[PDB]
Amino acid sequence: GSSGSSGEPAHGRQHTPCLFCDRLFASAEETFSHCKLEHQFNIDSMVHKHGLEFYGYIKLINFIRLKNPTVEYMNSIYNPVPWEKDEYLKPVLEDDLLLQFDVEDLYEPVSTPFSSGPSSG
Ligand SMILES: [Zn+2]
Repeated sequence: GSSGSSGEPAHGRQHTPCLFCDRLFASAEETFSHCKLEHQFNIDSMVHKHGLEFYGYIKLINFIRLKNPTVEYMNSIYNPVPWEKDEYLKPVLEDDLLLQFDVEDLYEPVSTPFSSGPSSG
């Protein structure tokens, strides 16, 4: 047995679990995309749908972490939302990447005339 390699070192890394499942992902983007492929669920749609504000978005995340509902439900929701609680604001998990994700980026100023003219065809 010439080959002799034994090591149990640790590398400081960050990982964020999934909302629906318990899958870890190096970064947030990874998860979101994963859900859009498997759970066929988009997080961006929510922010725009329930106009989740800076804090709102946070509640939406933790909400799934605590409640742990199903995609089907995610689509079938109404006001008051099941995440309209402060308690949710708190990070259900530790060093939650998703929570860090800049939701603002999602907000796009519809000022530029970019392809301005719906139903042009
Ligand atoms: Zn998942």
